[PDB]
Amino acid sequence: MISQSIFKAYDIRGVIGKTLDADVARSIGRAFGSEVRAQGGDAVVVARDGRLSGPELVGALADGLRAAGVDVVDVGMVPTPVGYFAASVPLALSGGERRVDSCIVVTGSHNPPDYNGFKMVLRGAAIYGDQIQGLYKRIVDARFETGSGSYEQYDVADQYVERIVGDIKLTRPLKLVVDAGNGVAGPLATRLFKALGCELVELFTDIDGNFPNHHPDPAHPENLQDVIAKLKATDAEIGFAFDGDGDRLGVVTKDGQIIYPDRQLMLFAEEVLSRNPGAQIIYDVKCTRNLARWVREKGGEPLMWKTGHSLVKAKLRETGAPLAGEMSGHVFFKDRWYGFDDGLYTGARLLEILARVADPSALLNGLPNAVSTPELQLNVKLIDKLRADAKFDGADEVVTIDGLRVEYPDGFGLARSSNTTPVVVLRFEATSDAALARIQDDFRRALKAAKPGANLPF
Ligand SMILES: [Zn+2]
Repeated sequence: MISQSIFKAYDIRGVIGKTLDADVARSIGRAFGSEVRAQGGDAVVVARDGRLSGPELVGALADGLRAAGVDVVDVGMVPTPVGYFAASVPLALSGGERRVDSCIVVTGSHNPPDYNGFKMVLRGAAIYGDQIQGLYKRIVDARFETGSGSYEQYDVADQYVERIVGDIKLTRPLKLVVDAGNGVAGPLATRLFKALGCELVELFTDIDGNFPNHHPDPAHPENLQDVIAKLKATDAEIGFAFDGDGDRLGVVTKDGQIIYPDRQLMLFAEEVLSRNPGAQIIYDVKCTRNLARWVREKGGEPLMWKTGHSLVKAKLRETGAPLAGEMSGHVFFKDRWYGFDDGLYTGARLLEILARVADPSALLNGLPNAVSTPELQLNVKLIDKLRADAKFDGADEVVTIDGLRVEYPDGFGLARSSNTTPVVVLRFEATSDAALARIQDDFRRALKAAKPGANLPF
């Protein structure tokens, strides 16, 4: 029997042999195919990353979709944004062109080898919260549509590469270190950047779902140590590291500096706004205080939003903005693109900009910067105690779109609830070391008042 615990806020995730197996994939396919037909759709693209359980689960998923009466277009093993891309453009199928606007990618993303999961787009929307709980409920209830959908395999890689290459022409070749952590990003990302004219020093770009080198998880700096060492030991100029399904890009300079995605977004916003005067640029409440001012000085309108990739995507579709990015490293180009997050496309857009200068590392390092703390763990209940009763000494505003973002003249504090983990997340940024300390001291005393007696992590 299916476990409700695999149905998360933004996707479905489980562990092979424990909460996830072929039967589970099939019921999820049947539930999702049923929702597609109830919205009048008749087809779904499916794709997988390079995990060992991938081929079995994507086959079971396809069986379930077809049992609901939905046709399946299988684009095989490709990065996640390539499945999004297949759900965005006309497909030159053997029975004629066809447009298919829902997809499911079977992928465990940055997680250990035995994890896997499903990322779901239903008629262009990245479904979350109640719509995902509604798939679990159809399964419990056996409330399904019935039919006999067709199945076809389709390789969408050539259309994808040609679509990017035909719009991006680098000023000069740039020599890159590309680290895929043995994840699905490696083959097509290397193909793409070679197609743009770059020479590559490859790290772990062959598929190996045992992840025998380092997990493809650029969110941990320990997984970037190979790219940093390779940049010291070769004449490559810039390092790119992908997470396991390619919807996130990590960027390292020649001198070993990680460029966090809020700084990356400044560089993209500048170039995008130069062609879109006045446009909104969306980012989440974890991003640097520096973005608001940067975006204004560059002639745009900053729009600070909630954290969560699917929430940022919904907001992009609501506003028609040309660009969004989140601290976690998903970057969404609607300008000249399709508006889904894509690590390989972001890489290409970054090379377009970096190739205009002789020293890309100086360009990246010179982006605005500040001092910060790492993330701290302490949900929901205490966040409300804080909102109603906290005397934050000297703050300019307490922002409440997502937790409490407290803004000071010289930095900011954020306390919020996660959307998987059952505890409160904190982060701090300031314009000097002493200002970082005073801000924490301020949060410290507020949390001592709100939940008096608890052991804090700072
Ligand atoms: Zn990912």
